[PDB]
Amino acid sequence: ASRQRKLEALIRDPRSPINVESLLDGLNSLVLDLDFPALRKNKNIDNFLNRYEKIVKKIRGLQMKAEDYDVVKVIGRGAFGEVQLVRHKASQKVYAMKLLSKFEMIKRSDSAFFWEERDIMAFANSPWVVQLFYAFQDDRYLYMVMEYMPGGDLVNLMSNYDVPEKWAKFYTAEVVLALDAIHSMGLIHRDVKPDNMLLDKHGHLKLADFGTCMKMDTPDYISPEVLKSQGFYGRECDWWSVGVFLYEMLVGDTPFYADSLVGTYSKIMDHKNSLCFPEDAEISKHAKNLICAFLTDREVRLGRNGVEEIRQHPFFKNDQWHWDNIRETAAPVVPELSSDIDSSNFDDIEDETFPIPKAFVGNQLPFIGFTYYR
Amino acid sequence: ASRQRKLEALIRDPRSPINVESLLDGLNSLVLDLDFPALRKNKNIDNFLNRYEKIVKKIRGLQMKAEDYDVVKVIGRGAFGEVQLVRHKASQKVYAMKLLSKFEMIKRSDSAFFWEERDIMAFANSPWVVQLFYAFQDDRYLYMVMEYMPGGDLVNLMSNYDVPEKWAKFYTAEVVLALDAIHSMGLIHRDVKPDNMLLDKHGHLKLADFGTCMKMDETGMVHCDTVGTPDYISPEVLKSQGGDGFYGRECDWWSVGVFLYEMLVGDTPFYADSLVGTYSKIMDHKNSLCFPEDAEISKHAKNLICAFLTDREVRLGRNGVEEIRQHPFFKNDQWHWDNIRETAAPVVPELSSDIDSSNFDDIEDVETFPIPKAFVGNQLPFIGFTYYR
Ligand SMILES: COc1cccc([C@@H](C)NC(=O)[C@H]2CC[C@H](c3ccncc3)CC2)c1
Ligand SMILES: COc1cccc([C@@H](C)NC(=O)[C@H]2CC[C@H](c3ccncc3)CC2)c1
Ligand SMILES: [Cl-]
Repeated sequence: ASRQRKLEALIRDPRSPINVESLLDGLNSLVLDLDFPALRKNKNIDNFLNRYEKIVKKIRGLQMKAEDYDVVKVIGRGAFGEVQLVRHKASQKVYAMKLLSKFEMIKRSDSAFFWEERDIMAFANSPWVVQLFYAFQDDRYLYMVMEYMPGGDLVNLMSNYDVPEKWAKFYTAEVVLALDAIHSMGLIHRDVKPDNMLLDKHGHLKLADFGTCMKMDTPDYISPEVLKSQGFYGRECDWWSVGVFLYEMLVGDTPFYADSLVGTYSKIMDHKNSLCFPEDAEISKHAKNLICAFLTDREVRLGRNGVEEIRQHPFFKNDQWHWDNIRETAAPVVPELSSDIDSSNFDDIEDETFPIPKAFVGNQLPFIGFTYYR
Repeated sequence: ASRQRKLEALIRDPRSPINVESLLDGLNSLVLDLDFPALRKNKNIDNFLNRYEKIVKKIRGLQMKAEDYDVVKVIGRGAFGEVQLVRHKASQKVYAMKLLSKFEMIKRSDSAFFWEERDIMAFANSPWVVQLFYAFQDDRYLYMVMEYMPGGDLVNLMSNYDVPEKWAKFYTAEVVLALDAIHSMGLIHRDVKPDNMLLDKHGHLKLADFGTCMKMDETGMVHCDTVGTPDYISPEVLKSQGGDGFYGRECDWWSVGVFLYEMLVGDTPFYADSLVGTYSKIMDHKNSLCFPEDAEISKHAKNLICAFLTDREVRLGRNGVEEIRQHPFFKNDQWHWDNIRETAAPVVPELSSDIDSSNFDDIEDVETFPIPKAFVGNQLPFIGFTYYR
């Protein structure tokens, strides 16, 4: 009764490794790993599969899958897959779907990063983090269905407008609160850049792409400790990147730009001397102060002693918004969109399986527990 | 919504292969089959086990297990295990626990029979079938916790009393209704005998041991398997196992013929010193069936036995149970067919405690799977066995 009530609660919990969706993943994965003619020479395997042949087919039909979605356009490419703008066929609702190749993750020794990515987007319950509605999988891919962000990213905005300081104040303030939310969850991002800052239908920021997230105990935006470490470091390394972001928005170039990557690496390490505001750049004293406060050695960097000292910096003083209502004021640039599939703010994009194994190799074991239904 | 409601129903259903207990069995079995040092040289396996190390330990603690029961006495022994009279420690309630060796089942190519046995005892919801409260498993055994029949079996009764025909009428009538219940569930028993007929606290029959149960076809027929203990097997069941013969519910009615003969006469109708002698007498039943001249038996009782102990084609119970029920032998002043189990039994057991096993005869180390070199899947056969009432 009491031991049964504890076991039933462990299964009910959406955070649990033994939720109902995880246990089904265990069954599916096992059937996929076992159902090959050479393995069925084992009586244990063949009998097991005969028993679970029909019911696993019936689950595969009932469960969510890629064929439930029409692909409209490819809106991203990454190391292990792509991002598809999709419409779910039944509901007719539009999402951004991220695909991850199982073969490549196993081939390139990188098949754990997606857990924190899934958890952040699923469970943050935060307006600064892209919401995940569904995670599911086939034999070839992991899928992550997310709220579509039709405003596009800060790279797109920056190339389309000269950003005045009133706007930069706003976007930097929204990045500060997004990072504070990530940090509050016990997480360092490690890859803060405009590419990973997206604007919703109302022109307000959310963070996406949590592939480099780690739970706490491109070279333009990397901090000098992260350069010297080559693998310890803390939340302060994200605050470096906000320093670089604000510089990029106001100046229009990266502060440690060079023709080669080695030139950039060498400038970043020499930041005390190489940080230099151009004499033609329209930038205030307070804005130079904040950038300089972020672009220092880790030991004395702004945000080391919490977010509060970032919030009371004079740069962020203004007549338009407060910190506790910023996301409910009018954004600088409302996207003008023609439809629920308008991907005009995203640039156009242009483009092997596991072998049939001789014995059990367990290629699906890494992905057991990935399925999540909101 | 609708596709989600179908998936949620499949999981809710206690009959389903993908109930919550089955899915947990899948996880446990997988961990047990994979957690060996040589297999963890695979990164997929090692990482998987690291992820599920703590939670599987926590499930093993929470789930029902053999250490939740005190073993009081061994009351049975069988091909693949034994029977323990047990007391559950927390509730203090007494059950009969049947164990089944996983090693032996795999070693001796026989690891499917327990499914129908588990299902019959769990789901029959019938006073003629022993109730199963819990099925669980460890790495070595399947366990089946059922209600304890402190009256013991009809072998025990027959050796302790000269059975008069009024008693034989009663026990045979209770067997007829038990078999009719099994047959109504789409099942042939194939091994009906006194050993498998137990008496509850009130001295009334229930069938136990469903290891030779088969599910019938849409034409009421069944495929060959298993036999041992030849005394009660029918001649079609003898002829079939040589070849690939077919047989139906009528083969259980042969066994009731043999039962009633044993109760009234006191010996088996086809007895011999060797098993081959018994087999030869059963096949020659037209000539070998002979009532001894000193046997106290009625004309009606000889009629019923003879009606059962014939060729399948003309055997009683071929055309349903009703013609068995209207046979004059079963006429009496004490019970009707619809209230038999609620009248006073011939022999109510007087028992001195909840652990009194006086109606069960006294009974007096094991080997495990080797540490495998690769994945062999020894636990895959037993996924879905766990049932909590
Ligand atoms: C590691 O293998 C990858 C495969 C594909 C993409 C990516 C990485 C670089 N890309 C991403 O994470 C996108 C995902 C879609 C997000 C989005 C949400 C809502 N609207 C528009 C975009 C924006 C980040 C990595
Ligand atoms: C095939 O591997 C076997 C392993 C152990 C036992 C058996 C066979 C011979 N034995 C059985 O089925 C028993 C089970 C307990 C029942 C019971 C119920 C309630 N009270 C007392 C006993 C009586 C039948 C077979
Ligand atoms: Cl009657």
